[PDB]
Amino acid sequence: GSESADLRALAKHLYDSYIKSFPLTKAKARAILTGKKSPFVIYDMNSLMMGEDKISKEVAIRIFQGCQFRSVEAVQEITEYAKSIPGFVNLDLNDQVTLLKYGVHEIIYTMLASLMNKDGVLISEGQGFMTREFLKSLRKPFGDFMEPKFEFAVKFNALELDDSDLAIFIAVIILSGDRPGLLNVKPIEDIQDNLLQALELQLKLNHPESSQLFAKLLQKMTDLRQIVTEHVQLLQVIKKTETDMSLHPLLQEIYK
Amino acid sequence: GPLGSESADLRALAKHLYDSYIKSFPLTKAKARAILTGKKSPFVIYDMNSLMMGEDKIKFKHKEVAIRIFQGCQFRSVEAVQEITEYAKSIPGFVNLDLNDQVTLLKYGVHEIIYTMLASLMNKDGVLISEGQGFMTREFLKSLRKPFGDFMEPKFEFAVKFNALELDDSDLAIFIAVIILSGDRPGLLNVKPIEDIQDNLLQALELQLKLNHPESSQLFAKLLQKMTDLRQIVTEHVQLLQVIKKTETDHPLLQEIYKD
Repeated sequence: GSESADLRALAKHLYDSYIKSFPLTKAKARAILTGKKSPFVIYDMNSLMMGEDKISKEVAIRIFQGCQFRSVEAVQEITEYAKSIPGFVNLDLNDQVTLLKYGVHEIIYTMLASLMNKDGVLISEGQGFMTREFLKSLRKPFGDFMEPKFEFAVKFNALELDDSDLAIFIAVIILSGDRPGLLNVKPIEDIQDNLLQALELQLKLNHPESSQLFAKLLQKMTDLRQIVTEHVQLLQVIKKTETDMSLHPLLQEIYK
Repeated sequence: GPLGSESADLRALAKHLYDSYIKSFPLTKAKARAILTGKKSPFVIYDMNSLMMGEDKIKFKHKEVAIRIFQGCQFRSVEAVQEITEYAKSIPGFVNLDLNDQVTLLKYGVHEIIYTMLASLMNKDGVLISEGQGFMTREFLKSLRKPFGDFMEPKFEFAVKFNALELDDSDLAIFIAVIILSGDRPGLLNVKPIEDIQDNLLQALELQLKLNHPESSQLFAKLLQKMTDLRQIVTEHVQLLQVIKKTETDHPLLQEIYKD
């Protein structure tokens, strides 16, 4: 459905569903970040130790393990959101699985930028703030999991998107007909075409002075694919440089 | 100011880019497509024997056959860099950038542009070579021993999907300019002027596609998305170049012309 009212209705539906699925929105994160109960700041080992008390015995490994756990909850929220995208649950079930498998990390890093500024990232449901410099200080390769993600977040956040923009952007990401192993490509591309039309209209109305925002956002798609390629590389380094690390079933499947 | 003038300047920019592209790139997509229909006729290289006969037919100006094909490809890519460099100068704003950023944009843009434009010369079954005088089959390229056999295949896979967008030379002129003006290349000194120029090229491309391909819903978005997949082609290309560098050491001035 392609008329203006249809696209506006889709935009509103997705925002509604996004607020329903994701407890910590960009609105709530930015209110936390700007101070409007201040989050506990983790900037070094001593503050990490206190933070673990105030908010796997090795440090870089412990941080990564809490990251895994949070990515599991994020995968759960994103799946609930995907089911709300019109047409998604009507697709071939194996294609639903593939779209989530290949889409969740791109969405995780998009939404992680909502929680980040140049100095650090909100953690634990907004109760903590881990500094960029602390994460930079971590031993190879763990030190390397977060830094270009901060590079990405700063430029992404300069686009000034709000939650209502992000709701549709994330849907566009999920409905990507180029995922490996998709059986029925066209039904997915049709849905994405309609989501793209809706995103275009949304940015034009919500950011009328932002020239080529639509194109600029689609370009971040590139940044996201690369980020996820880096993440997978870094998982492979971990396989080589660590001992037994338990992995959540969900993450095992997605990484396969 | 006056109504319609924004559209007019964006059309004038598109036209300027097209005429420049015509100047810089002798074998256009229109010309190559005509050749690919097969009615004059290019020499067809479909195996090792016809390759040997095609070196008699087409005199190439660049031993183990996979390595020879690879060397010819290096020669042709260097030629392509000079054509692209010349095209880049006619993109408004480009020559007024920091000289060092000009060099950076070109270093990190050319491969993306080479493989984009190579799709103009490709169908699902092979690729035009030597200024349209030869056609080498995808099957023959696929047959070359590892790692050479998989040099071209991902490029064919990309090209078939890219070609299904049915862009013409007027579209490609603007898309290539957008690629060159990428503000995210490593070591750029002044990002903002590059993005400002790319903004106006993106506006021109969007308008060009809306007018030239009205029945192609969201083609602008779909093209930007490909833009995304060229990057992967290139990264994997660069990965392969590193394999050859280290495992295919089998002279100095040559090495210097091809520093890459």
